[PDB]
Amino acid sequence: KSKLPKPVQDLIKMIFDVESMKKAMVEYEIDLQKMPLGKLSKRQIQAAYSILSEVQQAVSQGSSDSQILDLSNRFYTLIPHDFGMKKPPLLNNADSVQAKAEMLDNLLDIEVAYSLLRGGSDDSSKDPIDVNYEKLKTDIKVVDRDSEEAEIIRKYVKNTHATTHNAYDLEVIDIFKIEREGECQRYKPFKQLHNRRLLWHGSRTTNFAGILSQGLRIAPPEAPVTGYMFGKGIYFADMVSKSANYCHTSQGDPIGLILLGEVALGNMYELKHASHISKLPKGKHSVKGLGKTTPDPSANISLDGVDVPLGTGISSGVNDTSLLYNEYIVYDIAQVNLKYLLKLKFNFKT
Ligand SMILES: Nc1ncnc2c1ncn2[C@@H]1O[C@H](C(=O)N2CCN(CC(=O)Nc3cccc4c3CNC4=O)CC2)[C@@H](O)[C@H]1O
Repeated sequence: KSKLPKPVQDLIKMIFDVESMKKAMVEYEIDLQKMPLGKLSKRQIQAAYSILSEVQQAVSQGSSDSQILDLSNRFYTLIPHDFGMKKPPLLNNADSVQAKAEMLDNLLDIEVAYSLLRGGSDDSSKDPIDVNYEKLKTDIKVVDRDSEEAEIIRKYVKNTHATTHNAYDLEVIDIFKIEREGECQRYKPFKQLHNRRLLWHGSRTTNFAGILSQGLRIAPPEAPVTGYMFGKGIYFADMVSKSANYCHTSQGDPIGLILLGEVALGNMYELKHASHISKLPKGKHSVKGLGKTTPDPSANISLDGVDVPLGTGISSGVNDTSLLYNEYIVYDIAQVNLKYLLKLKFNFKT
């Protein structure tokens, strides 16, 4: 029987929950009778993505109604959808392409999770949970509840939970010290480069199988740039509440997963308003979206030479900005080193 601790075993159960993969698809209005979990492949999802780029150029080239109608059919043939009595929305507007590209992004993540869970060498001797743990190529360890690094993490959660995000209440169940294979050796050329910060990253439970097995990825240059507030890069926050909104949780499923990563920011490009470009000026290594509220810099500590902005939310003094809270963006995967993984309970205030 399994040699992993119960929180780690329950974590594997979350990451590889077939019902949560199915639940996510039904939300995206995919017909499960026509498109089951087993029948979806990376070949057809990547083929549906190529059709979206054909839709993109058709709009730009002002193609006929027939060309637009063909592509909509081509797409809905590869990715069947259940709208019931409702007519399928035509792929013509830039927001339609944006919506379907965001759906295909999350659906490719579900495929990677299912391909891993089903695939691999079938051995009688080893435990299923122990085999699935191996597939992630990540070292997962339970952080002691009354340790100093646990208290730093709990203070970071308590202090950086904003007042505007008064919809829920965050509670830490377990803290996991994660170590992705080769991520450290890859991070090494940035490992001493100034302004390294411990930042938050919230995502859907379904994405976590791919995040641990591949690491936070930068969007394909094929995808539309419109949806990216600060271009195609890896986004983070210094406020837990901002990142926790990306966990995609409800009263039904109040358990979510969030990350803490060592982000080598370097010389940041401070921006007040959105720029969909992913190209930085000379000497700039990251982007700092200036928010109206920042954690008190006087309370900034240094856990293992990395800045932990665990201060209470105070006014930044930034005049005329679109952002309420700061967001940090890196345009190189090698600038990230995932250090922790948190299991949070959202206590939805009603
Ligand atoms: N290797 C990977 N396998 C599976 N999913 C992966 C992955 N790398 C990233 N993802 C996940 O895909 C998604 C993604 O890239 N996206 C969608 C979101 N979009 C904007 C964005 O990052 N916004 C944004 C802004 C501020 C904070 C935070 C976020 C997201 N999380 C936060 O804490 C950027 C492109 C995202 O939800 C991420 O968690």
